[PDB]
Amino acid sequence: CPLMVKVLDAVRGSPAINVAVHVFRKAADDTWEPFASGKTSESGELHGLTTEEEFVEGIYKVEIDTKSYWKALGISPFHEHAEVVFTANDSGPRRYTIAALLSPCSYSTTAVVTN
Amino acid sequence: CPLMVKVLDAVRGSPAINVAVHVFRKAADDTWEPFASGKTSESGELHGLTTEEEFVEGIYKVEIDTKSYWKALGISPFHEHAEVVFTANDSGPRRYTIAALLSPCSYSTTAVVTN
Amino acid sequence: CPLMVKVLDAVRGSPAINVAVHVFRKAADDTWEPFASGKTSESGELHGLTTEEEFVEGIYKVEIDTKSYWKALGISPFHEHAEVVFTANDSGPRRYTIAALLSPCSYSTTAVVTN
Amino acid sequence: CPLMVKVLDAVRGSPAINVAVHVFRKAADDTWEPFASGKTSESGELHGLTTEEEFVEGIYKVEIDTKSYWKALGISPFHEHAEVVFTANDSGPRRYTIAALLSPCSYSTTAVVTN
Repeated sequence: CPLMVKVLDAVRGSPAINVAVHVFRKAADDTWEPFASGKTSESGELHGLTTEEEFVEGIYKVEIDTKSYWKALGISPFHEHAEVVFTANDSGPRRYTIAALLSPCSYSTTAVVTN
Repeated sequence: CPLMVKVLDAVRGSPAINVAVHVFRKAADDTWEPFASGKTSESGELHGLTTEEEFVEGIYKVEIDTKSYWKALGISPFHEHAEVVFTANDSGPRRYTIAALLSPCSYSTTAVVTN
Repeated sequence: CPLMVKVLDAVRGSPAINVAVHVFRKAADDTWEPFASGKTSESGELHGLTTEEEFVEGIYKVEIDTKSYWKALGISPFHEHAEVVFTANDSGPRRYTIAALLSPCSYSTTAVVTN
Repeated sequence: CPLMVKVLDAVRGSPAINVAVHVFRKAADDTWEPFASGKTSESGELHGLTTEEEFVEGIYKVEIDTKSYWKALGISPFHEHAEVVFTANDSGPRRYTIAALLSPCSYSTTAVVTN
């Protein structure tokens, strides 16, 4: 799979488990079209979102439902969700890992792109 | 001002200057309505986006145009922009500082909220 | 003041108040000599640590006592403290802002340096 | 191995490869005693630092030579190194992953502790 998502919890120092993730692809009319979704596993990872054939160049949005995650833990969060928007390119063969670190009032996201 | 945005550059270790910021509010019909916009100053801060009167309860989106910022420095970054989505003033009026820390392939954002 | 420290809390989305900060300078004999210390104020800032005259070239260490901060909130954190080590004024005098963002199992620190 | 280190590069959006890492254990006299060292691999990971038998409760310091890393890339960095200091506990069986995200003027570190 060319696309992977990894989510970490900065408060408990653990993978963020069972977090909902929705991926969208930008359509010709500039609206967001559902592309793939899933929930993070006990490793805080989400594999098998898509394949090489379907993952063509374009603009993608990864939406992480952080609000429901903090609500489950009884912690009041600031953000409705975390959004990561990027362009996928074919500048050679590549695997994309979208990593996110979550706190109730802060989040960080990083792209790890390897060949 | 109830809403302030502060942007830093993690590569140069300086404020991020002349960064475009657009703010939207979710309308009754569920679409994003333009709320305000501006550019960061020499100190990486954006003040005067709105007033107490105008800044009513609702869901807001702060979009920071990170791509244009990195491209003007010769760097092709990963993200199209950084988006911060939150509910504001749902327990009464508050002052919000949205801070963002930028790297070409990573960003973090934090909220500082005071009564 | 040439040296300023700013500390934020990622869990509460507020400045980190009453956090102890100790600053050390590397001496000729390679040991850490106490340089200054203080606690953050209501705004999470620590000013007046030193003056231009006293803040000469050298390697400095800023130690932020994060453990005591989290323990006073009922949280047992991961780190003993956050340490920031840097060479200062090796290309002439500068003004340094050391910012830190705290979570129980994570922290980030950034430097803002201006001429 | 109960202790692992993972290092990421926020500028290039890749693992930080061939980064030197030194681990120390706090001795009864409060000095830092060398414990283990190595260089990160092509995955930005460092495995096999120690074993269950030798990794007893105590205070450990992980030092990441970030300065040499940025120097190799021709980017001027702020910090001499990144330091992570923590207490290892036997609160049940556990594996520790110390993750770090690097920019020239900023770094973040997180502990991912799983069972």
